[PDB]
Amino acid sequence: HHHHHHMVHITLDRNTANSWLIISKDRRQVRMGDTHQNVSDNKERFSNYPMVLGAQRFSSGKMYWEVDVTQKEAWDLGVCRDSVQRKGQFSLSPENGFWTIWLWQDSYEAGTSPQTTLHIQVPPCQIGIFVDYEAGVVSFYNITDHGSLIYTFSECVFAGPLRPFFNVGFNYSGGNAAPLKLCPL
Ligand SMILES: CCC(=O)N1CCC[C@@H](NS(C)(=O)=O)C1
Repeated sequence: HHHHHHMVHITLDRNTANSWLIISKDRRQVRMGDTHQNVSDNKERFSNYPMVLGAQRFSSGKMYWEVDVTQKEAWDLGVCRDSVQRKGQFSLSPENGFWTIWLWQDSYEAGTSPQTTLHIQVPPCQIGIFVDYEAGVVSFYNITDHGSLIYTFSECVFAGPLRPFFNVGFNYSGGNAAPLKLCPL
């Protein structure tokens, strides 16, 4: 792909984070803490899952960023509407305002309803995410495998401003403590 020139500098929004997340001082890394991280509750925080949004809102144009997923066993990445549900249980689907992929139990899947199996020969250590607002496209790239395409959502109905979306995943196994990191430009 030749999307790298639409690179945007993403930072995480502490106020949206699940109360167990630890966001680095530079707002570029997030990991799940061992306990509640001593913050007040608010209506923005994801309650049920270890999720957080980027601070940036996109309503036009082309945007690209990269995320490091090294040594994680589970995670979700992509974009979502600014108006997505924060409290209770929900599925990641375009009907609920999410355009995402994930790793779970040694398989990669796109967050369609129902979910779509992905075909990845080289497990990625860094993921590129491209959004074309006007075209209604969200695409995912395998930076470890020379930028190969992972998945394209097309005919997207965003229906609002978009925010970068992250889920560090649970850590019941002891094998998923590693952070998500926003990679430098
Ligand atoms: C997402 C935060 C939360 O509700 N919890 C409670 C359930 C298990 C906890 N910890 S764990 C096993 O290390 O993932 C995290």
